[PDB]
Amino acid sequence: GSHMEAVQNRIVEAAERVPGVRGVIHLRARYVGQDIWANMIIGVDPENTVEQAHEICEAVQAAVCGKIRRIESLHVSAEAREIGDTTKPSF
Amino acid sequence: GSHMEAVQNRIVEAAERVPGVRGVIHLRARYVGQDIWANMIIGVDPENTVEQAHEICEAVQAAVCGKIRRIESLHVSAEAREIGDTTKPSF
Ligand SMILES: [Zn+2]
Ligand SMILES: [Zn+2]
Ligand SMILES: [Zn+2]
Ligand SMILES: [Zn+2]
Ligand SMILES: [Zn+2]
Ligand SMILES: [Zn+2]
Repeated sequence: GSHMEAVQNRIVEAAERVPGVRGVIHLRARYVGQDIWANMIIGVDPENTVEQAHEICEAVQAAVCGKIRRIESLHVSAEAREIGDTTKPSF
Repeated sequence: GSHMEAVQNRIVEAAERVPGVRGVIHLRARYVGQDIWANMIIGVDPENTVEQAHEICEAVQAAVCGKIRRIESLHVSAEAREIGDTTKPSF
């Protein structure tokens, strides 16, 4: 599984590099031909408004799509995550 | 496709019956044996905090799981949706 491991590692690394991201909670990706399609959920400050959270999703989209050009489609959305959360999964 | 059509119709109807839901934006469901597994994204007020949005996700979970007992697992999260949004899909 190294091909998709390396892709998912790079997606997570790029998304955690965006300020406002509190970990990656869910991520699934797949190849379609040579291209990649992915769905991701990031953790964010629960006190952010949803509008504010979205601006983090858009930053993550930009960062990830920009660092990994084989990604043809990427959907990013958010869930709440408190600091020191052990209630949700993460990478 | 009537079996899954009827299930998805019932999921959407039950979720839109929850105050705070601004449409169902994304929904995918499948059978695993006789049981159903689903992933849904609801629209919410962009001005809600993420914490507040989550309380809507938990209400939708409760409503949907309660009305459709063949659903064994259901993940609900949110995205922003302004009133009169034509920028995101919906059911
Ligand atoms: Zn978003
Ligand atoms: Zn956007
Ligand atoms: Zn979406
Ligand atoms: Zn939620
Ligand atoms: Zn919850
Ligand atoms: Zn989740």
